[PDB]
Amino acid sequence: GPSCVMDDFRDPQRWKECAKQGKMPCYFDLIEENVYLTERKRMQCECTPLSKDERAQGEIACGEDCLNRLLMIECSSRCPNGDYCSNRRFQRKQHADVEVILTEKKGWGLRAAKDLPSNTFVLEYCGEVLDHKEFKARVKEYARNKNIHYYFMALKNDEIIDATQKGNCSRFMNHSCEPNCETQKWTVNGQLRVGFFTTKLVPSGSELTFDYQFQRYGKEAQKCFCGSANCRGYLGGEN
Ligand SMILES: Cc1ccc(F)c2cc(C(=O)N[C@@H]3CCC[C@H](N4CC[C@H](N(C)S(C)(=O)=O)C4)C3)[nH]c12
Ligand SMILES: C[S@@+](CC[C@H](N)C(=O)[O-])C[C@H]1O[C@@H](n2cnc3c(N)ncnc32)[C@H](O)[C@@H]1O
Ligand SMILES: [Zn+2]
Ligand SMILES: [Zn+2]
Ligand SMILES: [Zn+2]
Repeated sequence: GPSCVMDDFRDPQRWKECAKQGKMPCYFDLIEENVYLTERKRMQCECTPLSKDERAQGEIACGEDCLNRLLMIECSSRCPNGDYCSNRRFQRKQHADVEVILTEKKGWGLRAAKDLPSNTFVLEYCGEVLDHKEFKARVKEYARNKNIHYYFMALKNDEIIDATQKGNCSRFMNHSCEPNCETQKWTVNGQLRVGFFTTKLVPSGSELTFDYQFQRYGKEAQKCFCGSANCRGYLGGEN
């Protein structure tokens, strides 16, 4: 099919022109962090600073043993490893090399541009953060408009991320009943964010997918075309 790279979305003019020719997805507002529709001392880890030779050797500053990494909290600028800290991936946009592609029936999708090792950070899922009332309001709005794609993601109690109008290329990852990625909820400056992380080695060219768990709403449920042997048949939660 037709494909495009993440830089292609930085030009709002070349994009809208590309969209008309079915060589890029529909236009949306690109944002680099969540936008809270309604608005609702710090502790650094105890990792030992890495030596000049240790970093050169290929040692990880704030690796698997980091106090913050083990609670899925990112370190701040005030980390003892400073610049070298590998636990600031959201804040530094340390995203994987991914392309936006057209699938057969699922609309647009994400694929690995290179081989992606297991538990690699893909993309932060950014959008407008809604409460339970605002979310339910917009499902009815989107249903009335007769939208085909829905871009809701559960963040926490009374916080749902909506990437329908505003977000980034994370909003193109499709559901699979047998996924190669998962969601991980991460704390940055006392605030919870959600990103996609590989659960296995994704070969270059392979579509990136996660298991979208979300409580179903309404009578009609979207059919699943993920093509897996164990396909649940529909997107979301049991009922
Ligand atoms: C981020 C992401 C990745 C991959 C995915 F597959 C998804 C899917 C969603 C998503 O937001 N789905 C919506 C959840 C709320 C209920 C929505 N229903 C759809 C039909 C029904 N009617 C219009 S109705 C009222 O006519 O029954 C309402 C579906 N997000 C995804
Ligand atoms: C967050 S959007 C993903 C990007 C979407 N394909 C697009 O073109 O904008 C989720 C929507 O994509 C479609 N979708 C995602 N995964 C799917 C799947 N496994 N089977 C069928 N449709 C899927 C559904 O219409 C769903 O509401
Ligand atoms: Zn640390
Ligand atoms: Zn750190
Ligand atoms: Zn499926």
